[PDB]
Amino acid sequence: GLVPRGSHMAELRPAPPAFASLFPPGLHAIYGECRRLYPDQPNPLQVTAIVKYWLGGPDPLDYVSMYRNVGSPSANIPEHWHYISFGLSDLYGDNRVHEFTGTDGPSGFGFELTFRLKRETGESAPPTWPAELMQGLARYVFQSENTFCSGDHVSWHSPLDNSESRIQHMLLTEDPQMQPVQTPFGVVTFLQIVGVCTEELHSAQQWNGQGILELLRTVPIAGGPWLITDMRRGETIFEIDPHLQERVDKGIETDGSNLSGVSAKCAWDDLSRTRQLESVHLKFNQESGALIPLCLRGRLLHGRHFTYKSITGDMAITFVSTGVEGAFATEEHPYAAHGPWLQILLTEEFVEKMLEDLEDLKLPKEYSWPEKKLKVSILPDVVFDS
Repeated sequence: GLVPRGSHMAELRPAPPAFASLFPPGLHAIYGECRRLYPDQPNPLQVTAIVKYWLGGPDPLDYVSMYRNVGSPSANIPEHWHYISFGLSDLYGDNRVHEFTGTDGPSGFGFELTFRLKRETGESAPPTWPAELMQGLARYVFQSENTFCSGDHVSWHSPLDNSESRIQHMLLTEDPQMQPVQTPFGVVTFLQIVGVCTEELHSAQQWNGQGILELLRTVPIAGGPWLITDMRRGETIFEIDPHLQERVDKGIETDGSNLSGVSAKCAWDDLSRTRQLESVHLKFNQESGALIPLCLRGRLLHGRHFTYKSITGDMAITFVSTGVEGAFATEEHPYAAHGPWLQILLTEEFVEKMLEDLEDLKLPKEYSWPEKKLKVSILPDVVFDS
């Protein structure tokens, strides 16, 4: 036989910081993860709060580091500014702002904020406005002590850079590069801010945040696997691609809807200390009517409830399934009202039947199921405004 020749490989594929004793261990651990990603930028531009939060200052974030990330146009990831906060987790461990809780569990709130902003031509330095955006979000978190996690939305209702931009709200996702770190003061994760349009915010609310985040990943301009925010983006993902709405629709059906209620134009009528009603008539305008499929397919079909509240007045309709506790409507008396608040119980089988008729979304458009003694009508706006 032949003597072994050895393998020939055809394709070869691609220290503490100075004065380490000066760094508090929580800060040290975040900085270490930053160092791993940016060995070439050991001294990034930073915004720092001179008047400290624990001495009466307004800004909870002690530091925001601002890095340049070359990205990978080879993978459709554009060049961008990468922002990382210091102060939401326990940096110092000495009870000045967070309670010291040991190595187990979250350090402070358990995360820092990050952000990725698409670089414009002629930008030789990271804009500083995102630091103040981050301060505002952190203020929100410090006031309520409500913790954010991956998939949450933030209704912000203002252009993020105070321009005229359409990016007006935020979702939160895991940073695509930054790994969680264990510190003497607890575990720290990295939550990335993703800018969105109102319509995209509305969709996360109707379906779930993880679902919209995953759609944003498939649209580079929105966009991209690393979820970079472009403040100049003029179109929604649904304007760029009409086929995405269908994924949202299917998602709501499969996962369920995170929307439990809406304020809208609507009314209910009786057709004959809660009262039980033999017959009932439900009235919606076009917009509130368009949510009925979401109500039925994304809520009742998942054992949940959904409330329509009247924009003007005390009137309300809550749909309930056989799964909920504490309802005053039951299978035997499925229409019941406490004052102007109607509850309506529908079984799985009957909502399936209603859905056969209920598409979409010439008024008045009236639906009827005489055996159930139920009518639903879509009416012109004038009915509800007067």
